[PDB]
Amino acid sequence: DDWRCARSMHEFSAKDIDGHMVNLDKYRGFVCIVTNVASQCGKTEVNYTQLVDLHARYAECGLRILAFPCNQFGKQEPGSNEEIKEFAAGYNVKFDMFSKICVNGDDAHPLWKWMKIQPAIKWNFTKFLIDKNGCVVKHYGPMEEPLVIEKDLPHYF
Repeated sequence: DDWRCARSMHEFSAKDIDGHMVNLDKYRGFVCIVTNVASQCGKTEVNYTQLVDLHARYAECGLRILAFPCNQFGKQEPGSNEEIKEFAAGYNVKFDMFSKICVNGDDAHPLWKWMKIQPAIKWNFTKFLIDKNGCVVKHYGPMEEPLVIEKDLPHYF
C-alpha cells in the first residue's frame, strides 16, 4: 500500500539471496541495473554472462546490479534460494543476488510494483536502469541483451 507513495528505489528494502535484509538506500549514488532472473530460460546464459561482463567493466565507475530470481515465467526458476545462488556462482557472479520474488500480481515485491508504474513484466530478464537518485530512467524488454544497456550507462555515472 505504501509502495505507491514512493519516489525512489531507495525507499524500499529487500532480502538478499542469503536472507539478509538490505536497505536499498545503500545504492544511493550508484547507477543500478535491476533485473528479474531465471536459471532455466533459453536466454539464461547470454544474460548472466553479459551482466557479469558489465559488472566487471563498470563496477569501478559506480555500476551495481540487483538480480531478483522469479519463477513466474514458464516456471523457469523452480529451485531454492540456495540452489539459485550456487547456479549464479557458476557464472562468476559477484554482483548482488536477492531472494526469489514475484514481479507480477498482488504478490509482487513492492519495489517491482513501483518500478512498473514509473513514467506487466512480460518474461524473464526484463531490465530497469536506475539513476543515482533511485529513479527509473529506462527499461529493456526480455529480448534486449544486457550489452544493449552499455551505451546508456556513461550519461548516468
